[PDB]
Amino acid sequence: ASPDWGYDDKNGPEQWSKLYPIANGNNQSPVDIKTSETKHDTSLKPISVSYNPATAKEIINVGHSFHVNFEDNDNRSVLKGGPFSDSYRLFQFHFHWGSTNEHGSEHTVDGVKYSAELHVAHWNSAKYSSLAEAASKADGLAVIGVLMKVGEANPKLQKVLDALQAIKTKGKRAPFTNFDPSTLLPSSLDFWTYPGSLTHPPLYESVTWIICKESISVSSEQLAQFRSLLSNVEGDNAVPMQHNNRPTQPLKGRTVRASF
Ligand SMILES: CC(=O)/N=c1\sc(S(N)(=O)=O)nn1C
Ligand SMILES: [Zn+2]
Repeated sequence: ASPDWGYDDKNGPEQWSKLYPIANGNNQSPVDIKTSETKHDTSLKPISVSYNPATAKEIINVGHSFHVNFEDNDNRSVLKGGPFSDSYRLFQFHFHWGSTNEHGSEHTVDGVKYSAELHVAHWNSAKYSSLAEAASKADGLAVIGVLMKVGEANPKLQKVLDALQAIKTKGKRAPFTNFDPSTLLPSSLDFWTYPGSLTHPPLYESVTWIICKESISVSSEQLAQFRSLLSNVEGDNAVPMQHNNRPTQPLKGRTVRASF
């Protein structure tokens, strides 16, 4: 239980349950969003993101992916509105991609898989005292997912792509400062929401998902750069981060609410 899970045949998503029984839970993520079955909730408020760029701290290779971490000792960068009554503190953003540029997202819409997906995660600092605590509670986290569709290159990604040079292998880290992740969100913030979980181990069912209706672009060459990062530690044989997406999971009676 100290660790070893992956995205390969051997320790991949279809095997995770032998180690983490919650993989077969009732609130697993991601899911397929059937637009004809969502329900308009008039109580939903517009989402309000207020991030401080000086809160950007570092970028690190974690082997299965890379994370962009933020200082979360204060409420300098918060997520408000939507379905929530309390403020959520920003802590990180990361991406998910596939082995092909066409299909790599986690969530799907009407049975359609996007190229990639951006996740902006927050934790309930109004209720818990640390991310470690919140991480396992039902109302513990809030993640904004933004679907990515291959086409024209997205210049808003450049600073992230540039930083990838310094964290080529697992365990490498570098300072990553003065950046506001809201610059990556689509122009409209109409969304879908549903209760779910972390999409990789530990798979806790502690996330309130916010999926933006509108997608963002990325070219195939930008994606190729994600796919060029290595999962091995410095000095060993090269093993590229080919994919890190989980298949969609049974909805099991949950409701996907729409803000429109
Ligand atoms: C604590 C935490 O943020 N964990 C993560 S965030 C995450 S995700 N992909 O955003 O659902 N998956 N996991 C394992
Ligand atoms: Zn994620």
